[PDB]
Order: sequence, then structure tokens, then C-alpha cells
Amino acid sequence: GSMMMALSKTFGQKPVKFQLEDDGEFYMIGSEVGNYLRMFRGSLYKRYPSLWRRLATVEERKKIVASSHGKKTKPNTKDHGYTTLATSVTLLKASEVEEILDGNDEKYKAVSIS
Repeated sequence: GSMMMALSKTFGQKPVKFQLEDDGEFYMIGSEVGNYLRMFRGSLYKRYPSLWRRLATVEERKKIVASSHGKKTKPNTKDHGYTTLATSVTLLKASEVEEILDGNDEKYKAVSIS
């Protein structure tokens, strides 16, 4: 008489989220989301066609690193920050990731499946 029921879609710390608009718009780096769900080879985008994804401008990336990131793990210095992930940063809708994280994303995986 043991009730079995457990869902596990997210793994690890939550992906890096940041604010891009003064209106409270928060986005997350798809790279983090991908590793978070362990999806590679664009599996996240290919698996979630209805998921909002876009590239960040040089200015956006700069704000992304400073706003989203700070010191990060591994050997880091105070005089310098990060100039590796500033080559290409994929932003995603915080609400989209949150839903998938909450387990709601059927419309994201199948575009709409109305």
C-alpha cells in the first residue's frame, strides 16, 4: 500500500535569468536551460518549437554577464570578468522556462497542439 508518484524534469541549480526590460521582463540563457534539462544539439529548440528563443546583442550580452552572472565558479579574477560566453547568448522567456520547470509546456513542445 505505497502510493508511487514523483516527477523529475529539472536537474541542478536553476538556469541564469536576467532582466532585459524595465517592465520586469525576465529572460534565461538557453545554454543554461539546455544543460539544466540535459538537452543538446538544439534538442531544446527542436523539442520546443513554441518556445520563445532569440539572440542577444553585444550590449545585451554585456548586461547579461553583469546582470545575470557575476563571479561564477572555477578560477576567476576580480580585475577581469567573462569574455567567452559573450560571443553568442540565447535568451528565452522566463515564463516559458518557468512553465516547463513547473511541468507545464505541452504547448511549447508541440507548438500549440490545439
